[PDB]
Amino acid sequence: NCERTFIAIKPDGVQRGLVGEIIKRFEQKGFRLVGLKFMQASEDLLKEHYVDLKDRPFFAGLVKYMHSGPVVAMVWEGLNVVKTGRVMLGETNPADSKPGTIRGDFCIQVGRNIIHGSDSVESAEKEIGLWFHPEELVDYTSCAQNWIY
Amino acid sequence: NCERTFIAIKPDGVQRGLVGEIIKRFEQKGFRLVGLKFMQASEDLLKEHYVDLKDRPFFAGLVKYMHSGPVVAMVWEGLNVVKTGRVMLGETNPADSKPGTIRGDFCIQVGRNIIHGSDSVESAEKEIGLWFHPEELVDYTSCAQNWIYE
Amino acid sequence: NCERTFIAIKPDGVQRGLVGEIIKRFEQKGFRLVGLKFMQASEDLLKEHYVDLKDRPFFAGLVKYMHSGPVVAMVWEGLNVVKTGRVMLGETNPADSKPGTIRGDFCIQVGRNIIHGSDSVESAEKEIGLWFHPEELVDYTSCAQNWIY
Amino acid sequence: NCERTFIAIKPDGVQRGLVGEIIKRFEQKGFRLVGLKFMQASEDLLKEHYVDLKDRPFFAGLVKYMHSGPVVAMVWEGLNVVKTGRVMLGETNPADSKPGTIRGDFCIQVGRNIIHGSDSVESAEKEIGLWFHPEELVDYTSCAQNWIY
Amino acid sequence: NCERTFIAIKPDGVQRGLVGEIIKRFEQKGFRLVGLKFMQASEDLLKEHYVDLKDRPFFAGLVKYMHSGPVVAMVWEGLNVVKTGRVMLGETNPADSKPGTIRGDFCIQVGRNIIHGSDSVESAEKEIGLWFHPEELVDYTSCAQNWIYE
Amino acid sequence: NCERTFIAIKPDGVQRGLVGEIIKRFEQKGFRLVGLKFMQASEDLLKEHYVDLKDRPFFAGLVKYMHSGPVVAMVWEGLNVVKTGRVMLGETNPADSKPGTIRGDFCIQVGRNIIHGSDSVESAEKEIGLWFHPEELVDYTSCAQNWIY
Ligand SMILES: *S(=O)(=O)Oc1ccc(-c2c(-c3cccc(OC)c3)ncn2CC#C)cc1
Ligand SMILES: *S(=O)(=O)Oc1ccc(-c2c(-c3cccc(OC)c3)ncn2CC#C)cc1
Ligand SMILES: *S(=O)(=O)Oc1ccc(-c2c(-c3cccc(OC)c3)ncn2CC#C)cc1
Ligand SMILES: *S(=O)(=O)Oc1ccc(-c2c(-c3cccc(OC)c3)ncn2CC#C)cc1
Ligand SMILES: *S(=O)(=O)Oc1ccc(-c2c(-c3cccc(OC)c3)ncn2CC#C)cc1
Ligand SMILES: *S(=O)(=O)Oc1ccc(-c2c(-c3cccc(OC)c3)ncn2CC#C)cc1
Repeated sequence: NCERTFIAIKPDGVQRGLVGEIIKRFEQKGFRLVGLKFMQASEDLLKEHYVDLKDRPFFAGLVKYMHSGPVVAMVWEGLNVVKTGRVMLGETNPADSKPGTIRGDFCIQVGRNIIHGSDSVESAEKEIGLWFHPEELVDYTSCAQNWIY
Repeated sequence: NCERTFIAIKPDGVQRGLVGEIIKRFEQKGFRLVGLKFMQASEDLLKEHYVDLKDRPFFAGLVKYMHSGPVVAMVWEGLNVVKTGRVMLGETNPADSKPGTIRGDFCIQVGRNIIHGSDSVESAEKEIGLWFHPEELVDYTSCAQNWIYE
Repeated sequence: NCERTFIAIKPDGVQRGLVGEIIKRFEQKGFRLVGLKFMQASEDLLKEHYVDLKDRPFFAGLVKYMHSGPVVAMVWEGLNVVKTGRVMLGETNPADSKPGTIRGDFCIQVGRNIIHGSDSVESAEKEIGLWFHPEELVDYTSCAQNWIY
Repeated sequence: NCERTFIAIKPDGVQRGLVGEIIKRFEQKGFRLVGLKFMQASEDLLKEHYVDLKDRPFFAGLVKYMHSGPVVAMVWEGLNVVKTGRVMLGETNPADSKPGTIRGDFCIQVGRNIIHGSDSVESAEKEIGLWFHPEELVDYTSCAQNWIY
Repeated sequence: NCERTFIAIKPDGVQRGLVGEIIKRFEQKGFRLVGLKFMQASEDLLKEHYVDLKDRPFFAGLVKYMHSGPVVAMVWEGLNVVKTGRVMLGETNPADSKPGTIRGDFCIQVGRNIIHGSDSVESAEKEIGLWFHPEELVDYTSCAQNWIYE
Repeated sequence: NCERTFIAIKPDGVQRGLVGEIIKRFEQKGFRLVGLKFMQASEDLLKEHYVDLKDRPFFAGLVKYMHSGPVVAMVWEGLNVVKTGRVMLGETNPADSKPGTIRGDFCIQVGRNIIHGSDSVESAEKEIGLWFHPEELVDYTSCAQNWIY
């Protein structure tokens, strides 16, 4: 219920003008915006973030693509926000993503797939700690909370 | 082909500002608005409406939640409007609801799931009769009818 | 602040599928929905409602047009809802209506201008009393009230 | 990656005002508009286009429906545009079509299902050649190409 | 009600993905789509089209910009479609264009102002004749005509 | 045309779910997102920011309202972004704001007017320096730059 997930709008997402469109979907869904910042990620940050993919054939090109422009880093709160957030994003490969999902509606190739979401609560807490100082995560009550829960 | 279903935007749906957004989806889909009204439902109306759920652990809290604010009661007409309407709403639990559906796009918890739709033609006719007098259901021809149905 | 206006989506507005679109604009603006109903208006109701236009050349045709299909009658509440509501509708003649307004965005000819709004607080209270029984007007507090006022 | 599909907005789609709405979905997805034209299709064109359905009970009525008003014929380019285009359209019967898809969002009956897409690369090249002269298909580079691929 | 205007989405408009968005505004307004085509315009066509601006300092660069990519050429029909179309586009300089208008919502600099509309009925008929063969302009009745015009 | 302006989404704007909607308008207009962050502003920051309004009757209540929840602070770049940004916001009092503008579309009372924009280039550079460290302002080229200018 106070669960948190880390959502990152990739450089292609920013370049193609989907920041507002993506944020809008999390807002209208009911989730609470906890953190938000706009930054060019360093390669050391990206390598730690994508560490499970370290020895994959695409990993070099992934780190380059993600360093190439700025990203919108975000933190969203709510019941099953990690799982439901992943569903809203759609499948990691946009080829598999359904219409209605962010990737399904807005992108084509896996190498340029506009958005990242945390795969689990464990990954979420690691990625949140990695991308944000705790001082940057804002605590407040949504005025619509009693109508969402 | 002029089958009818009952749709009710719950109090959280009204409070969160989704009335127009929800109605828009039925309009752009092609279905015809037959009835529409804004009312605070009494507990006797809600208890009859949700009578199949009478002896469920949540039933007391459901009736309270639904009494707490006003609802937009509606009646929509068209081919398989009951079944297709249910699909557009998405799964009753928003956790299962797909993006693209009303619940999937706009709500999180099952207890605050913004909208009701009739589960069958049998339930639809019972719920329509329950929520509307027959005088309130307007009959007219959509100007786009020949481009929606053959 | 507890001021009310009467808004009515004309038959062409209902026929062309603008009910949700119109309602959405009042919702997102911040105004509170007080009353809403869907009815075929009788000629005696329409003649009383448009009584100031009784002896105009179009009046007969206006009353027929408004009787021809159903209308969505509404009541909205908020600070200067009558004046601001009129602004959102745009000029009565759509030829004069600005893009951004309901008539400006959605209709062309004055004879088929999709929506009515009350011109003043006086007209509003007369039109509300005329179209609604007092039992049909619902009283409640918006959860966003402290962020609107 | 330079694959093309043929997309036709049927007469009901044009009549109901979905041309912009449909085109918008292909644009925001990332696909490149290659060809676009507005024409009343002849019965010989329609009979050749729907030749695989020649001896079906609905075929006469299909050809009539498609001749009844104008259509927006289109050609779109991109990676798996034929397959993904089909997915975006949704199932041919709107009864089966999912919310989020064009047919799922915008139509009800199979006989009036607003849009056609090519079922395969083979059908696409036949349908493109059938509906367009090669001079009408415009070649250019999307400014967002490096962020789509 | 049978008046026609020539609307054209410039190359920047096509490149930035506003074709559907622009067309949508004319559709939802009530105007009838009469002609539509996607073409790279030749310099002789553009020079004839912008002939009143022939001896302006920007004219060379205008013709180049308009030749650089494809355009969506269109023809729309309805009551005061030329005047109202111009209003919907907004002021030619986007700096002056109001929010709600196409240029006001979607572009910044006058040199890249995404759309053209005919300034008058006279210009409209010249521009329509210039950009379209008469066989390409489709005639039909909108199913919503009786709800748009009396 | 490398002007920057400071735009801030007030607490009511965040609470009512307009962050994506507001950002979308700047994106689709053509302006480049330079900085973005989500923070609860301190009273010393707000008092310095609204220093020209220091001795106004509402100033105490303004500072309280702006401290009450978090804000989305932003920096946008482009030709006349300060002036055009102000136009897109609409008049400071929503009563005067036109439909089509952010305040005109989304809010009612001056005390809860959802968004701030810089009034001039001078104020913009002061407000940017005040709300952002220079390290937080990201520099990059829009892929659509040659089609915007
Ligand atoms: S995002 O969080 O989805 O980031 C991301 C991770 C992994 C992939 C990927 C790729 C791939 C292919 C071509 C080029 C790439 O980067 C330039 C990446 N292939 C498979 N996966 C999914 C996995 C695991 C893309 C994006
Ligand atoms: S709506 O028409 O879906 O109304 C509604 C009916 C049933 C449920 C429900 C619940 C549930 C859980 C927690 C709290 C509740 O109300 C306060 C209700 N659990 C399962 N269902 C679906 C069934 C059967 C919610 C809403
Ligand atoms: S609604 O409130 O817009 O109702 C309404 C009132 C008055 C007019 C109108 C007409 C006119 C012209 C042609 C046909 C008509 O009805 C069939 C009406 N001419 C001027 N006005 C504006 C005024 C006062 C239309 C609609
Ligand atoms: S479009 O490409 O969707 O065109 C189209 C092709 C086939 C069908 C169709 C029909 C059907 C039913 C009733 C009336 C019709 O036309 C007037 C067509 N039944 C099945 N299919 C799909 C197949 C195979 C509809 C539209
Ligand atoms: S379109 O119809 O908007 O075509 C068009 C005509 C005139 C202008 C224009 C310019 C200008 C400035 C810099 C560069 C240009 O083209 C590359 C054009 N300056 C004033 N106007 C408006 C007039 C008259 C732009 C576009
Ligand atoms: S923002 O930049 O829009 O901040 C802002 C500044 C000033 C006003 C304002 C007020 C006013 C009235 C009642 C309550 C207030 O704050 C709680 C503020 N009265 C006039 N202005 C216009 C100016 C400047 C509102 C918002």
